[PDB]
Amino acid sequence: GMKFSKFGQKFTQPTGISQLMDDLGDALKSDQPVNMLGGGNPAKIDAVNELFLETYKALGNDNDTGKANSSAIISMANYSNPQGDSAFIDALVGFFNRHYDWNLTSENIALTNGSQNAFFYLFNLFGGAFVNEKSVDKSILLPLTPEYIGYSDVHVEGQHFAAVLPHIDEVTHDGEEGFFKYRVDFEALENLPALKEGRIGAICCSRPTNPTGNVLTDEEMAHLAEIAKRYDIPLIIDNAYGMPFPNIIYSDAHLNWDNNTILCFSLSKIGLPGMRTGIIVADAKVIEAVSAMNAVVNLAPTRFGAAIATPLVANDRIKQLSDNEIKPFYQKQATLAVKLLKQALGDYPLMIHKPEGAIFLWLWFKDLPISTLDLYERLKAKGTLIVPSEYFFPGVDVSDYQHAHECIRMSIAADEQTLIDGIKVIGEVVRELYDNK
Amino acid sequence: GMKFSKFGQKFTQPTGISQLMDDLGDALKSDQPVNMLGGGNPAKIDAVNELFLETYKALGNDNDTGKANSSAIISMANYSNPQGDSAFIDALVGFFNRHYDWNLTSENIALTNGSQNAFFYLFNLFGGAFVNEKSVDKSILLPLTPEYIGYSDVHVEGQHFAAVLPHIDEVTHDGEEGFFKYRVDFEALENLPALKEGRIGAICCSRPTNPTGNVLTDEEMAHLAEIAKRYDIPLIIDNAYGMPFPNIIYSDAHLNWDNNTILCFSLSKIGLPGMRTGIIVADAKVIEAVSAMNAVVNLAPTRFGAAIATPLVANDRIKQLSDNEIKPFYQKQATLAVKLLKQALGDYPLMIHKPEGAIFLWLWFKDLPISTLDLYERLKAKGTLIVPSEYFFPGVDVSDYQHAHECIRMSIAADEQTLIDGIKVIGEVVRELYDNK
Ligand SMILES: Cc1ncc(COP(=O)(O)O)c(C=O)c1O
Ligand SMILES: Cc1ncc(COP(=O)(O)O)c(C=O)c1O
Repeated sequence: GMKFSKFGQKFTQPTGISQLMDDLGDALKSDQPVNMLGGGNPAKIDAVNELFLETYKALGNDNDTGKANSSAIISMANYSNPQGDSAFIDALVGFFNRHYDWNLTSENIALTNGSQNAFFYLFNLFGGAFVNEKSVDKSILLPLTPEYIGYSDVHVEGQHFAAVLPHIDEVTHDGEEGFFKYRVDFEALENLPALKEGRIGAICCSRPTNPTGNVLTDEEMAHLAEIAKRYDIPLIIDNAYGMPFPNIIYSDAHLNWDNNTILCFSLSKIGLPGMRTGIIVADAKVIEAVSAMNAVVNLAPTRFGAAIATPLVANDRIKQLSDNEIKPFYQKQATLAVKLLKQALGDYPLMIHKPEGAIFLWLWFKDLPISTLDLYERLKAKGTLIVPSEYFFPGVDVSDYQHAHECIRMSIAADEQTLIDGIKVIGEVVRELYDNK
Repeated sequence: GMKFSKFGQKFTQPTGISQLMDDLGDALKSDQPVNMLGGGNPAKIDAVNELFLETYKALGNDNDTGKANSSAIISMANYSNPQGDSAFIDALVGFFNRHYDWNLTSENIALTNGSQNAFFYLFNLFGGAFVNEKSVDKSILLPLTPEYIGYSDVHVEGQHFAAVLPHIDEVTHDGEEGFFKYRVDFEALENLPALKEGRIGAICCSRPTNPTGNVLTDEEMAHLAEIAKRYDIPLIIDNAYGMPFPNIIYSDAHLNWDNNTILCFSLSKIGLPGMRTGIIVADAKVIEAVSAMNAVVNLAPTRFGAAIATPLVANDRIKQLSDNEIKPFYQKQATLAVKLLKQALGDYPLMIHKPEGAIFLWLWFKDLPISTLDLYERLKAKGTLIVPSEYFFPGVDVSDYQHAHECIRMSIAADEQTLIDGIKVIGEVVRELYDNK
């Protein structure tokens, strides 16, 4: 009746991620109450919203006497340049140069409709079909998996990711056992054939990581920069939950840049996800590409998130908000979740990834009699929503890797009572599964 | 250095449109002042901004006592569904059903990051490579050109437009001659080999049209709807400037819809272009596609435009604003511009397209000794910026198309003094050209 192109058939195709996203969106839009521990929406932090309401009001009250011209109206009533809101870009240049001495200019920053829009651009700019120097497909290299589920399907044709599986070390957290950290396997990575065949167009990772809450160490990051410069490809770093804002990082870490680094940031995780504002810091050549892409796909990127954020970047309040209100909120939430998980399981073979950042806990059930896609169904049936591990391994076949079927992602951004009720159910279901064969 | 994919090379490649867009972006950002008649930004209408400012304040002042839980905060602090802001869609459902009785449900409406985002989806959804019935390219049929410059480059691979040239009839405007109206050449369109052979994926047009100000007639639209139904392809209609908002239409027309129609609206031309809100009314099948694409490309679309517009849709003030303030503002500006053009030229071979809508005047210099691309360069060097006609014929080889080198687009959204100064220079330069061989 209505014929779509090959392009349309790819976005119309059912997938494991597409079915899962339908289920998350169905509960959010439904009457049946649920224990929502499966989304990525930030927490409702009161001190944060009080600052945003003040900034909002101020933008509508700075007009000249008896005249329409408030900042709120100017931002609404006009298209930004395709590269993004000029004032916000200038504010960002000043901010980054004050705090890190990178010597940026406005040519080094672009805005997109959320970081997701930035990955849609960046992964189709450095992956997919390249001219053979007669056509050669190159991949985005994820040096460590599990990694962000949202990367998976952004390519315009086929799928173009290469991943290296991680080394697992059992570690300690707050004086107790039953924790672990994923580490980059440089033996596997440095010897990766795709890299020597010239089939890798970029390296990319999130810091801290969705879904694990893992923070790749400064030594791991410096090593990745060497590999990136060696193979003459950019190192893309997704700071959605990281420095300098919202700075939801609990372990020692430093933010760096050079002309070979592409740094992505967002306003979603400081509490402005409805605004859809991503920020890219890169070499002039990358910013030009993104700006041209915005011109064609979007005309101009959105600017209301840039309007609220601008004065908060100018006076460093965006940093104070992050360090004083956002970071502590999520740490107390993660500590409470760990406490409750250890009360439910703890005698059982549950491992919790060292919570070093972001808004999630990553739970690993060693030798569980069912897969975590199965646990996901059983928990959804009882009103508790979590995300199963098998969709966080883009670029690697996990049908033959059992660790990929033994974990779940749980949001610690949910309110206290949701965490209490959700973890109670997770405990009952899982204990009952371990107690029988 | 940095090496890009083929997809990327399409956006690095300087086209005629990217070089024109750079000159228009440079003129704005420059210290040198200019008579800016080349943009597409809507006018600053005081009555519109007063209503917007009131709405903005109201959304931030409906919090419960001593709390920051206002509508503005809720809208900022949460991702919408990938299909778009639920409340805004429900308001739109009610609104269209009140005014047109199309029996829509929420399944028929999706939101995008401006209508440009809608065209990037729709033209790639129904154009480019299709599975053959080993594969076959299909095009988006533009039943009459000139058409919107922004459609040109949205295809992911190559360019897939089949454009039909117009018939021209001399018409009158306000008791005066020196006007014309483009009309659909149904002989040429209905016999196009691509159409007969099944190589056209959809039909598309703007109503009113950028850059001409032309409104395709009710009879012309009915015919296109039959042709579309016959060939199992949808009719996409861009109402950026049309009914019911901003309703910048000065001639008799009807807004119609059915399941084979894809109606695109926008909040940009009512005065909120900075917010980036596109609206699509279509069959469920098309909306699901858009939703799935938003999920991958954007996570969710922007919502602050939705937040402002929701109450103005609920109480029909969006319609009253359009009819009482926006529509009359532009008619008086177009009238003023025509007056001024007839004082400058008028004795000369200037034809003006009958201004039936949108925010531009389309000027045709019969037998101009230079090309309008050349006129553009001369005016640019004397501080006045307009847009040359050769970029408004997507998919047409304009290298030996006389008519495509004889017109200019002029914005009548500019303030009065810009129109007086600009037209004065346009008059001097053009008269001087006609006066010598
Ligand atoms: C690691 C990570 N990066 C990027 C994003 C996308 O964020 P946005 O497009 O809202 O900026 C998400 C959000 O879920 C995420 O978890
Ligand atoms: C006819 C037409 N359609 C659509 C658009 C795009 O509007 P939006 O701001 O909604 O992306 C424009 C240009 O701004 C236009 O002139």
